Amino acid sequence: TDPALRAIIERCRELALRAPARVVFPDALDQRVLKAAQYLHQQGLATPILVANPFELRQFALSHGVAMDGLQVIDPHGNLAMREEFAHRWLARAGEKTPPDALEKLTDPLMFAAAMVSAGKADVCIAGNLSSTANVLRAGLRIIGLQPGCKTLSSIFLMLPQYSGPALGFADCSVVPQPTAAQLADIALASAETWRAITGEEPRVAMLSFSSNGSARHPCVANVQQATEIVRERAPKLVVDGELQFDAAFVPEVAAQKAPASPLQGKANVMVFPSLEAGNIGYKIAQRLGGYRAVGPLIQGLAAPMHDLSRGCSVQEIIELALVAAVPR
Amino acid sequence: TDPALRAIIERCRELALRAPARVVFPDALDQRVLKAAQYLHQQGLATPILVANPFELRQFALSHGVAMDGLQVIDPHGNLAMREEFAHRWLARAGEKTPPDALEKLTDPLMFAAAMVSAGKADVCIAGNLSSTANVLRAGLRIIGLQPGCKTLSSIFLMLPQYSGPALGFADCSVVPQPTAAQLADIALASAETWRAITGEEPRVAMLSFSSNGSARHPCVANVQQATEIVRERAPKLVVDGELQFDAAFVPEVAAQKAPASPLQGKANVMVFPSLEAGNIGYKIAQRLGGYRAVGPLIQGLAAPMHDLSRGCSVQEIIELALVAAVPR
Repeated sequence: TDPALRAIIERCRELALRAPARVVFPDALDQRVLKAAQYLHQQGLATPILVANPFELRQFALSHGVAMDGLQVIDPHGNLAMREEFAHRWLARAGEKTPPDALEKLTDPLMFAAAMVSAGKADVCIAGNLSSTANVLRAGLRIIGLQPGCKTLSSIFLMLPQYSGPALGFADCSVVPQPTAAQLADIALASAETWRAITGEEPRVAMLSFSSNGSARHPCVANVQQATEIVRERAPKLVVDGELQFDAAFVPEVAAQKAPASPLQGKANVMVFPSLEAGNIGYKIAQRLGGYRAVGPLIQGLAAPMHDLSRGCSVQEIIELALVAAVPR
Repeated sequence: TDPALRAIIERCRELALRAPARVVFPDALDQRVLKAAQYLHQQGLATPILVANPFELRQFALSHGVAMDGLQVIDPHGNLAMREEFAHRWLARAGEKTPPDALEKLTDPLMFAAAMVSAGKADVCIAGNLSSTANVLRAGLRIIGLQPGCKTLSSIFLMLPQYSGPALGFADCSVVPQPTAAQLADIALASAETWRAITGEEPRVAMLSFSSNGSARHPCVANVQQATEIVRERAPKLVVDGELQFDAAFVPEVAAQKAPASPLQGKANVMVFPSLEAGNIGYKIAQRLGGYRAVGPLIQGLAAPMHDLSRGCSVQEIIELALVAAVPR
């Protein structure tokens, strides 16, 4: 029933009915990635690209029993012509901040994959199944860079109900520990953008706190109020409301009591948590007590898509992250 | 199946099979309270005591159509003999900090009710259906005082599954905005005490964060680590583990990966949130997405029970708060 869930599911269906997104995987020496890749290919859901030495990977894959059939492999220590083009695009963008030995730094698979995405030789980078989160985010920031107007890298989970309910987007549950009011607005605004791009629905953003309207008064509350004002000036046609408790944001009967003038009317589909504690704990409560599947998260704030998996991810998590990452078109 | 839920439900059943707890209601001029009171009486689940002028209350109740039959009413502007005894008990406890006109301050229904509980003329005070939370907590602190060894007033929700699942205790989701490590330990230790008293089960306490083991490093994380060390020194036979993410605390397969030496083994029944943001948002996610009923919350840290309802509470919320508040025996 929720048009946002309907739209997500059907948009992933339809990946097979249009030209495939090229999804680059730099942590390729991982049987989960090989399996995810082979599935994507077999189902015509995407064009996977594995970043590795093809001799090393072939030996790897043969020893783990995974079918390599039809999968593009690209060696980041070869492809000098390409790495020269990436070095040049990096210089042009980053300027004085461009390392020398850029050419060598680009032989790192994460960097090479980031540079492909940045240059449009791939559409999406998915990494982090082997590489540390710090490394994956560092590569993305260095090679892809921030989105213009966004000074903050954040993440958003797509919360998809198993049992029954709405799809929601839960942000920042992974990256920024204690957002400033300006960061919180960066997160809000990026989340809206991500939500629209994936779902086709118009974001209805709630800035969460322990207060609704000014029901409480504390520096915590003010940071969220400040963020809300910033969001409204930056994006004056966004549907948003701020400091709201979860129930005021999500339950129309409660919004009626606690926040009657609220333009969300208790129908927020995007929740912006005030801190990593609240977000990280909260989406996990949503998944474990609520039966929600938490897809991703999707990294946001970058000029092009590069996402970070958990080192402990499953094959299925990789697949579903690739699918939602590929939908924005 | 969960022995803690089984025990809660059956202990509320059995309230009718033993001598009733005297539950005092100082916000008596409220038809919800009159209804809750009359139900408790009719079901022999408790002995309600209404604090009000009996002429005023009789007129009130007659005009709202609520049956007053068999309900004790006590006038806080009368009962000088009693108020003198309360004044004297207050002087003995508080000493130099005892107001003059104590005798007059005790004619305030909240104060009179707090003084009855403190003196054992009642077992439990339930207030806040009309009075502000600040007023209810202020009365309790002034007349009842803190529990010895506890320097912090906090609250705990009993999270009871509708659909299926374990009962859990979620603390501080209402009172303390940003607990210090020492406050967080006060909250932990009081929560355990509350949990044992209500359920009969032995508390298994998780100190929640966005990190599990030292998976992250941030002042936020350290505050929870510090709290955990304090809890362990203060209560060396408590089952507790600290900084854990929600999933590491609650999901044995996850605890195995993220925190293998954890003595919770992913079977925490008491979660101590690191902040009001996280707790307030979190229990609301648990109720709204998870189908949990959030009973209370129960105020803790006081020398005797005085609890605070929402001004917007339902009759049923009052009843169920009275019932769980009455179980500890």
